[PDB]
Amino acid sequence: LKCNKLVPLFYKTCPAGKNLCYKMFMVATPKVPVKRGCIDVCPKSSLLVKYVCCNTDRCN
Repeated sequence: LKCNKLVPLFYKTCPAGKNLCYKMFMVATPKVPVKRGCIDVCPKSSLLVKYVCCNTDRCN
């Protein structure tokens, strides 16, 4: 299981069971996140925190 890499060129890998590709950014910047890797359970978004996570191969 691997997920998109912060850069739209390569991708990161995820341990067995982790098929959620997470992308962490500040709600203020929707399409300009700072990190994108693998997650198995997405955290909780708040006033200034947004973790996007999808359960597929390379989906963040």
